[PDB]
Amino acid sequence: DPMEKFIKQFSFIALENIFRELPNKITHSFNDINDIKPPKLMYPIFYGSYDWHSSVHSHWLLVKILKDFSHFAPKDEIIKALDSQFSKEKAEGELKYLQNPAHKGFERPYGWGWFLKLTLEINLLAKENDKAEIWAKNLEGIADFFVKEFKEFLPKMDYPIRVGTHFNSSFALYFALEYARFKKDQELEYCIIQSAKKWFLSDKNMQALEPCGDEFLSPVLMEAVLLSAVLHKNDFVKFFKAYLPNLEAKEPATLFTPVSVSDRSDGKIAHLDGLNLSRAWCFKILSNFCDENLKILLRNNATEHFDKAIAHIEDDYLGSHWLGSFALLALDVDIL
Amino acid sequence: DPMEKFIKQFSFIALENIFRELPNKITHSFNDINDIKPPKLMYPIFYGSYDWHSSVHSHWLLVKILKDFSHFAPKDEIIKALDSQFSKEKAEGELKYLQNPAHKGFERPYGWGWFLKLTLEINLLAKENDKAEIWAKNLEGIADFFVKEFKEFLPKMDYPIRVGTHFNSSFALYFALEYARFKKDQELEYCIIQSAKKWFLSDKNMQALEPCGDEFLSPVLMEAVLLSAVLHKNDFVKFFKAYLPNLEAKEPATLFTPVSVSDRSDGKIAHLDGLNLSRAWCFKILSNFCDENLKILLRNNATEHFDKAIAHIEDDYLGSHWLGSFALLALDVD
Repeated sequence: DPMEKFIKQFSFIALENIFRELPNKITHSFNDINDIKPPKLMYPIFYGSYDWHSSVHSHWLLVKILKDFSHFAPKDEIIKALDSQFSKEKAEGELKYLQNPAHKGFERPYGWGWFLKLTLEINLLAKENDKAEIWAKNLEGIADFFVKEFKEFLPKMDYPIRVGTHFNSSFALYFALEYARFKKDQELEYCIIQSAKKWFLSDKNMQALEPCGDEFLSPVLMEAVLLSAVLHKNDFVKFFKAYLPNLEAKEPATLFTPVSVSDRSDGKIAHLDGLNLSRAWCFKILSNFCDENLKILLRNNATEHFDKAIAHIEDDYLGSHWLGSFALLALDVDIL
Repeated sequence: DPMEKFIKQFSFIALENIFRELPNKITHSFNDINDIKPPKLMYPIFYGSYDWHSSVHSHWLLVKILKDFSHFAPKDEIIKALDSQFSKEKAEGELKYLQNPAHKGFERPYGWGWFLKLTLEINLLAKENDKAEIWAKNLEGIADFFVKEFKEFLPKMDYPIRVGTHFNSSFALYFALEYARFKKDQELEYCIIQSAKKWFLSDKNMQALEPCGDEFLSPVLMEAVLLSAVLHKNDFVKFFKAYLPNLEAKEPATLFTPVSVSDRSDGKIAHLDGLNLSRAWCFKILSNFCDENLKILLRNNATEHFDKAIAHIEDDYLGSHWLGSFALLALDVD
């Protein structure tokens, strides 16, 4: 019921996003001078919502709403919109961009993880709805591509990427692990788990020099959330106690202080609204592995962070083209 | 003579870079569907060298070589190349892109700092050579733009950016500080110093979770180098002792282990060659503020890092379009 206002708002934002062409930002590599075209031509599906990765998870937001909150949503409009987007022809256009060797490394790893999350959501919806089964088949090729790219790249990673931006390794791998397990892709699952262990198992008593001025993710929290899915419960509970040993004393203080957002009209600083949302998302996930006191403390901390940001997700397009997805992630965490 | 092979190599690479159109990578925002053009049209000067910021510091590399290593370099060819590049018409084209409100935030802050480093270098060369004074005049408007952008943005930064990629705050501000001081821009100098103090002065006993897979800069070392120019010597020496208090025991071990580069054909992993080069650069600078033992230790460590990377700067364009600048930076530290 509190979700009703949210679902309506998230529906409006995401439906506007996926078709809104301008303004836009491309991060595009090429070895042919003719390979410089409008996003609508380069990305037949994901040309809107300011950039490719934001468009992908704007689509995820609509699929998640359709699966679990359809009674609060303009379901028929959403279905019409996703039908015209997820055609075979448009999906082949995206895959043709992805498979071009001149575009190697495109959207790694944020777009990769988010697309696997979108594919996961469509496949879960397809158990419940016949229209989603066509979408899942039409987007299968792109998801297989990213699965292959993860398998090729992860063995090359001697080091992780820790920064709380879209390059964050833990965020992408968290979604990729959920997808791997749903598909029963044992090789992808093992690759993620071993990579996570290699990078992170010796981490303890984290300093947490965060936030940095352009982050929408917490390095220490996103890492912990990935390890909460990689490790077994009791090992993670043990690891987490050594990871951030003074949480019950609200230390480090930065994790219990919602971040300041000095200028929402600057694209980089506007990420800090997302950080307050994603902190709440991560704090809620981690709360399920804590003792009674720390569990309530982290959930109260999450609410404080969520409340600092939720009212600003529609202040301008630099925020509205993506914040709704993280607001839903934070709201959707099953608390136990 | 030890510099001769290096300078020739850096000259060949940079001269190739500034004119080489393809391959290329644009990070481009727009609010008009027609504002999507080839780099040669969007960036009349800095269209080559894979991307805008790498082209800028490839130009710096050529100006630095012309100023201080001209007897080892193809001096006349470099002068001819920079003459056709640094025209008023082409410079106005770059500024027109920069001033377009649809391009707000472009190249912040890596391109900003490198362009000020390039302008500084040209202004120093202009004291020795008359053609460089025309270049300095032609690029002055762009330099004033980035100075103004720094002054507008720095007060909005409640937090720094620490990551060892081109978003690193300390790297850009280090060069911007050198420019501010040469130009005697007291306001820009004050802005940089106040921000650095605000973000970093309470940092101590750093954990140094480095490297990360795509970094060409060390977060802990680049911050320290910035503070070495922001703080007074004796304050910095005290600050540095608390910042990384176990350096004389070679701790944290990561800083005394040159990083591994698993795949030089991947654009992100290839940054790790630059990390070994930039670590050497930072270690050499910081060694001037240490006691005898730590000073020698950091210089030996610097040499080891440099030697691990120097042979790979021409392995492929993913490296050669930028690595030469960091190799010269490391070689150039007095």
